[PDB]
Amino acid sequence: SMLIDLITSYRKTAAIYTFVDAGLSIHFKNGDYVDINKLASQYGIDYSRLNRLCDFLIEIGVLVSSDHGVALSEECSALADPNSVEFLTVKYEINSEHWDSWLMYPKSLLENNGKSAFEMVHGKSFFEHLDSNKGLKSDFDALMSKYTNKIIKELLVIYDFDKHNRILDLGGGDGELLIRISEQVKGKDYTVLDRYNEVPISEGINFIKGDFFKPIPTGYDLYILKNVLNNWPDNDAISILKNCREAMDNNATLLIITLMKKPQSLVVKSVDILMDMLFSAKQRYLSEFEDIANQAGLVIRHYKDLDEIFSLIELKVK
Amino acid sequence: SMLIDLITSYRKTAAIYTFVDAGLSIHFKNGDYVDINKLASQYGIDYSRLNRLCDFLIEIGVLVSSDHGVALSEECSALADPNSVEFLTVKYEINSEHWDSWLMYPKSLLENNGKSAFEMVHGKSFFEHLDSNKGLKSDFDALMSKYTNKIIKELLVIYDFDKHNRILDLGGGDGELLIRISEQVKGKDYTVLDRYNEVPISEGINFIKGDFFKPIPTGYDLYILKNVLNNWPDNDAISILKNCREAMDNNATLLIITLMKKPQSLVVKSVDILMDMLFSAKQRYLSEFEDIANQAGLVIRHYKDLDEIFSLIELKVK
Ligand SMILES: Nc1ncnc2c1ncn2[C@@H]1O[C@H](CSCC[C@H](N)C(=O)O)[C@@H](O)[C@H]1O
Ligand SMILES: Nc1ncnc2c1ncn2[C@@H]1O[C@H](CSCC[C@H](N)C(=O)O)[C@@H](O)[C@H]1O
Repeated sequence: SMLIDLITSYRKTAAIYTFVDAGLSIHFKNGDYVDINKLASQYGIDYSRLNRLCDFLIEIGVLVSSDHGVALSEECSALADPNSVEFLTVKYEINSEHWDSWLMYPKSLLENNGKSAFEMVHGKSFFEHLDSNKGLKSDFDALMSKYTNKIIKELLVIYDFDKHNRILDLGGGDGELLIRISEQVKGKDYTVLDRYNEVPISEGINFIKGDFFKPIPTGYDLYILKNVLNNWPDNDAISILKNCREAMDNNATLLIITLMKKPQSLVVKSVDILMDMLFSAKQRYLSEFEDIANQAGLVIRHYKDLDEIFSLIELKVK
Repeated sequence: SMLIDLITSYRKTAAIYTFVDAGLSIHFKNGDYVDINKLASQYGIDYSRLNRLCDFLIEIGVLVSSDHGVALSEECSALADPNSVEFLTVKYEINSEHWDSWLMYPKSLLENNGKSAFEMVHGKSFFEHLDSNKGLKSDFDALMSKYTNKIIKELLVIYDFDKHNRILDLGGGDGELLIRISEQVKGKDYTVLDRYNEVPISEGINFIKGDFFKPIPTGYDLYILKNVLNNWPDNDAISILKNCREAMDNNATLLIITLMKKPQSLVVKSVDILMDMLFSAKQRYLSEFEDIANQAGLVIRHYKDLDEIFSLIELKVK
């Protein structure tokens, strides 16, 4: 009874989604028990329908039942606060943008053309779409901020940023990485390069409106590519790394912060197929990072894991 | 952890769907191993794109890896044969029809109107849409054939069908229920009533083009409603039962075979949400079946669970 459960497990995602999307989850903070009848009235939902949804959520262990009402389980508490990796994943991923594409994914395999499953559906690139769909961009940036904040602590321990002067984050969106590093390391020129509609404003953090497919600005002694190359096939990844080498002098260092694919890595493997669907891209093994680095004329000096799924790679021009 | 795994678990569904939809799963019969680079070459898929998909399928436990290729695990062997409950569930459920409806479900809750989440997406009713998409109706009927075959053995043991001469199955798709009884109980007039484009063909089985919302044909001593009523709200459900009672005489019997609304079953709980999403309908307690049957002018004589999920109801006229 494993296979049928794997196939129908999507309904649990969908049930969690409707509970978040209808704005009900916000009422379940501090494991507080809430009355289904009063919740139905607040949002003008048929109690009968809302009680049946809650019964399904009880069976999948999301909600717990009492004579006081229903509350979120200890394991599913994070549905309460909007700024959790769980809540923001529901907002970012559970929508037509991904689910229309997942349905088109089997066609993108059979029709081997330059179009990703997403491109076939939307008729644009994923990042071209985010320019239009503003709500999804803010959700994307919010989810990416959480994955940045898991890393800052071990990143600041493992790598020495204090030795550098000028730092450039290639594709750093809202400069969360650099904002968080600037918090624990002062006396540094922090700059973020990314394709912006409106350039983000800060103090101490510089924001360039550029493109890493065009020659990258010189002067920087530290370049960073955090969760970028996994959005680009080998030929496009090489293009980005070639421009990095050209922009780098002898002493300059390139930091790759990525989800490292390992023979045992479910979390990284599920995201691998997601990157294929969206960008026709992938997560890469250590050997695959060297392959694209060697073709760009860069050499791997250091590689170390930051946590269970994230890793760091130091590349220098040699 | 629980919550995030539940949210992202839909990617496992999508992975299995893609593996089936593209038509690869057929090459894994009798749990026999297979080369990826070979598979990729046959259908014209980029080795990388498919090998990465198969890498993820190994992690979730659907495939097993080895030096000489990949195979379907013992637990996921059912993906191989086309007529399996798991395969037919993938073909039927994992498509735009359900997935777009799931994404609309939280809108249908807030918009407290008669229109189901399906109607809000498709504009038509579920069965109105199936009369246009012939391929989905074939997949739907094929899946309902499997859920019939689970019940036959115990249904024949629990109900004596040899005491009946003329038998009408109201909404019996391809008459699997009557085909499977016609094998075990012989010399009977087996007629199946349902909305059809092309009338199904089977030895010793008649097939009427009919609507149970219109007057039902008299002169049958057994009428059957298997997995019909739970597709209809109370008012539509009572109309069907009213037509049944009016069609029945004093000696006639009505069988209802249905998923009873059980308090503890996760399988039954998820299907209830599915009935709301597709039909604006619900599963009913034994007391709620009495209510609608009472209003229709029918009495309950026999109720019995055929297994953990399905149950039978004998109704008579008075
Ligand atoms: N051609 C291009 N030039 C520059 N940045 C680009 C780009 N195409 C995509 N990007 C940016 O690449 C980023 C990928 S997501 C990574 C964001 C950030 N480094 C983090 O890890 O949190 C996005 O911010 C996107 O805007
Ligand atoms: N108005 C209507 N009149 C008659 N049959 C209808 C109908 N609307 C739907 N149906 C039929 O009702 C069935 C519900 S699904 C159940 C099929 C079958 N009893 C089984 O268990 O295998 C479908 O076959 C559908 O075609």
